[PDB]
Amino acid sequence: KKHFCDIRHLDDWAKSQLIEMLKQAAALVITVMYTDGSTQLGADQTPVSSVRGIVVLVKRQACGPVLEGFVSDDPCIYIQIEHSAIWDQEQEAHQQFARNVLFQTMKCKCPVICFNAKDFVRIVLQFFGNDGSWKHVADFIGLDPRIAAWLIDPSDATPSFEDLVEKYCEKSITVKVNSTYGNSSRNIVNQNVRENLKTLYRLTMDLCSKLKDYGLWQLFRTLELPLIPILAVMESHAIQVNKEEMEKTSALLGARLKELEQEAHFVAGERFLITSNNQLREILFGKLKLHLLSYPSTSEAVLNALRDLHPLPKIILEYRQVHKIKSTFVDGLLACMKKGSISSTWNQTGTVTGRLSAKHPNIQGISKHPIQITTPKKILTISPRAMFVSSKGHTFLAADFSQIELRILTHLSGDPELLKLFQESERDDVFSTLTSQWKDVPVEQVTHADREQTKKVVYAVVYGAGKERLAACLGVPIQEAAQFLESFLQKYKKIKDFARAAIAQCHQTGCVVSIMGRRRPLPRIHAHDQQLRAQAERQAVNFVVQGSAADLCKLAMIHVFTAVAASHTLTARLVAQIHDELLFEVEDPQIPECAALVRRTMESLEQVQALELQLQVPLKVSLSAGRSWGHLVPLQ
DNA sequence: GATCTGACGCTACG
DNA sequence: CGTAGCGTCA
Ligand code: NA
Repeated sequence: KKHFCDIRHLDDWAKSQLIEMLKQAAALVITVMYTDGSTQLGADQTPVSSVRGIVVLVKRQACGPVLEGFVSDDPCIYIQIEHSAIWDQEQEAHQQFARNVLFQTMKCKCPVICFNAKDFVRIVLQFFGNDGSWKHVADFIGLDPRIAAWLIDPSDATPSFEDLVEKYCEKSITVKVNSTYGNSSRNIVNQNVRENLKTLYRLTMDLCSKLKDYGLWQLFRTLELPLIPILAVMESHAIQVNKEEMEKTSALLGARLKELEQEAHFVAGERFLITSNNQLREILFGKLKLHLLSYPSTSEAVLNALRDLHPLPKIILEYRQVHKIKSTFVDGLLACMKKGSISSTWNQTGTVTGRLSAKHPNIQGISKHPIQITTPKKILTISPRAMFVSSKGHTFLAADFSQIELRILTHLSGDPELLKLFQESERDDVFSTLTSQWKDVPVEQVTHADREQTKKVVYAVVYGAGKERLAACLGVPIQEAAQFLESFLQKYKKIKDFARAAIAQCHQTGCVVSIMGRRRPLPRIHAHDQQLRAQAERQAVNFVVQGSAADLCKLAMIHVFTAVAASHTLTARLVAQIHDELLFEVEDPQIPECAALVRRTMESLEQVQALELQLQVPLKVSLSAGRSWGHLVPLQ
């Protein structure tokens, strides 16, 4: 009533007073209101409606009486986002004051609490439009209770606001988040918005307290929170793709698919669903009985084992590959398109490993290596990453963390031989020197295939699981791969020692911790079932490495983003992050100056205090550049 | 009839 | 190990 005001209808003196209130505010509590009107506080993942406006609660306390006279205390202000039916000058004015207020929200010195902060920051960033760049939201820090709850319990599915209230909030606080226009009135909706914003503040404070109790607070403030505006920028941008070339490629792969289907039907001597694993299993073992020769599944390991026994496995392999490419990396990528470009949706709450996840399309899972197709009705090379092209004039600048998992494992284990390997620098093709040291065969004899074996051999180690894939990915029988693994294991003892320490810690504390303090509770480490316990054990050792590497990647992301954020020259925009790799879109003449800053910043992550972290191994960064994500020539 | 849906296989990425 | 996404089938 007097607690809720549309800022468009304020008198100008009241507008100025409002700006000053925002500057002097103790805290700001924010939520997005949709056209329902519902909020982020209600229960939907998708609100199935457009953003209408933004509601901000301005808290004068977290000293003395205050009478503004144009509002009560503490007031809720409403900022219209959604465009009117007709654009005119008054809309321009409204937009001007709105932009001023929202920016005041972005740069204010008080705590800002928002349930989903990335959404808010994205909305605001798009609302600025031409009046603002991505660097305006760069310094924003929202307090996101969902990210807090995630840091505490990363396993649990992403809870609603109400769930978080019933869980971390004490006590007997009941909220009504489900009001909309038409199930209720405007006054009910608004009243509930105000009350629930207060509750949201309370909850956020409690969750901060908990984060301090579990020792997650420094991680929260410094890693997760500053990452929020960075995801919003990436979602606001778009990467241009080629619709035509993709349609052609789609048609071609369709043709080849038809060919392989006909072949498969021919050599199995029956007509069966080519995309059915059940039928293929029945065929492979049911009839041909290839397993008795020299039921098991249809996985690539099995099929690579049988490749010499019969034609069908090789056919199924090629078909599976081509079908994957066409279907996910061409046809599915066209469905994500808007206006000739695509933009992935990022999720910070996605994993238990602390890694980011991406959607629509999944840009982290796009095949790195191009494939070859025996063109049906010349050879044909197909690179899905070549479909991603930079704007003009602009060019992609990639920064990779070289052997990051291996270096993390070296740090954690402290193995003398690996540490000796990395601290002679660069002398890279580190996997070659590793092959030589491991296999005791001197350096030159080491070939590219041995480098590959070494890398596969490593990754299989760091990640695990293991004998089976290693074999499938390496192109060698399972037993040979397992032998390689065991050799590698007794060559470096401190790795087994490290895993053993990690499992012991997991049994002791009931949960395992990464480098920067990210925690992975694993209650099944205390389980009586042996496969569950052994699973938990397998999960801990993985979480240490994967979690640590995720921490480092996020940290690099933040530091580079911040470095470019304050530069009066560089316009370089962070486009994507695929795990170990950062993908930037940089204006051409800025390439040399930008690559320098990126390299220098990421390599400076070896020692960053606080965080406490210091590394026993230096971080080598590999820079690349090119007009297409598919073709990137090495740089420097 | 005709679609649809939850549960599982497979394997790209790291 | 653990993400997304595309595919069956009862
Ligand atoms: Na008006």
